[PDB]
Amino acid sequence: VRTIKVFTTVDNINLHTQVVDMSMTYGQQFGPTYLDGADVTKIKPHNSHEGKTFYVLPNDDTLRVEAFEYYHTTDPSFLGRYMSALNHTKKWKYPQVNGLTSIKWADNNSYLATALLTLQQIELKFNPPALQDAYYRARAGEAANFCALILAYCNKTVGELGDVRETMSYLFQHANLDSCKRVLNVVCKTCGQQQTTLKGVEAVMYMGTLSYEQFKKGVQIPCTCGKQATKYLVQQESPFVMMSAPPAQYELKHGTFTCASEYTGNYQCGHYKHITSKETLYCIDGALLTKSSEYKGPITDVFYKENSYTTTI
Ligand SMILES: Cc1ccc(/C=N\O)cc1C(=O)N[C@H](C)c1cccc2ccccc12
Ligand SMILES: [Cl-]
Ligand SMILES: [Cl-]
Ligand SMILES: [Cl-]
Ligand SMILES: [Zn+2]
Ligand SMILES: [Zn+2]
Ligand SMILES: [Zn+2]
Ligand SMILES: [Zn+2]
Repeated sequence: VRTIKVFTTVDNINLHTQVVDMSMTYGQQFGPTYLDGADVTKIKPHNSHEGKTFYVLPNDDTLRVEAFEYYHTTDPSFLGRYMSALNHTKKWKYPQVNGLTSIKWADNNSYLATALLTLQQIELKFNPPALQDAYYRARAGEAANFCALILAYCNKTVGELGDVRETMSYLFQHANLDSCKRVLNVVCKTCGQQQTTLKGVEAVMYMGTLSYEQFKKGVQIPCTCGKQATKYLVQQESPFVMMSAPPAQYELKHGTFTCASEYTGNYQCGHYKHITSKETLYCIDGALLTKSSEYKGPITDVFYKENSYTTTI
């Protein structure tokens, strides 16, 4: 028998000594086995594998519990989807642009670069240790793992056309936004006045307008009575808000927002860029950087800082 030694893991924290037969495939002995993203199930051990760390699909209770504790999912496809993504994201370039980890354009990743840039500018704690650890590494310039995890958590494959607002919504659902509270008042001439409290993701995301100020003053929405009613923001408790609308020409003013998603072209197959408010306006286009004191262009998301807001109405 001819047998190198390896470590198996689901989380790359808890490592298990295995001694593998070199005649038999990884698949025969562990089930689905991966190396640095690369599916090696049907391959047999090369000598240069000695003492390396393979990811395996959980196949005992120990590994299922470890996988849930690390990823916060029992989805048996999760590991394979994560590894398939990582196989690409480890080949992407992550240049520092204006002090932020960006992504050089590849594999339709403009939406992922825009999300990654945004996440470095808002306050968020991820529930899954996998996401938290990778977010810290990405902020320090090593974003491959974080990008692979984002794809796996959003049910996206490399090359798939992604929406930044949907991606942020999925990420927010994996974050601690419990303290986040939104109180709305709705005013109809007929049904009258109704207040509702939103919590978590629904407290920090709105679709319909880019302007936080315009949200505070009120926006026109349909009432169930059939009339148009006024929805306005009573109370906001969150470290940020995300205001989205279908793309449209919008003016961004230095110092009045944190950052924004620019989107150019047709539904689904357009291109995102990222606008950030520093000492002036920076436009991050993957590896490309431009700056200007003023900006007008097609915006679909705007992010703003918050802590505690109460209306004067
Ligand atoms: C880029 C993208 C990827 C996937 C999806 C939805 N399903 O797969 C959608 C978009 C999208 O076009 N989002 C932009 C920001 C968008 C969002 C909302 C309305 C839009 C109307 C016209 C053009 C673009 C519009
Ligand atoms: Cl493990
Ligand atoms: Cl969970
Ligand atoms: Cl979670
Ligand atoms: Zn273990
Ligand atoms: Zn969780
Ligand atoms: Zn690729
Ligand atoms: Zn009504």
